[PDB]
Amino acid sequence: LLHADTPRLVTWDAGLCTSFKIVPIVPAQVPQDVLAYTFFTSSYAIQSP
Amino acid sequence: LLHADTPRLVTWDAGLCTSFKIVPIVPAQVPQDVLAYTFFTSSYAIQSP
Repeated sequence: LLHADTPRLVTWDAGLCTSFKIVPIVPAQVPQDVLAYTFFTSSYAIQSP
Repeated sequence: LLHADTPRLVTWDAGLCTSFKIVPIVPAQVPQDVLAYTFFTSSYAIQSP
């Protein structure tokens, strides 16, 4: 009655506003017997979305 | 004049009467990423012609 815990209302987030993430289940088929590895972006260390 | 070496006329061959042979230049593509190895005869130790 004299002093109730006061709720924490204001909170900040500097990161991304998302709750879903895309994850890999089965790895890529590289290297393979048909498409030469020099084709895939991943072979050049290119960072993908 | 008195005794000349006599030629060796009669000779026998019990093997195959052929002078040409088929040879491998570049090995087979087995195993591979498409045809499962269980397809090729060579995977069952079958002797081929």
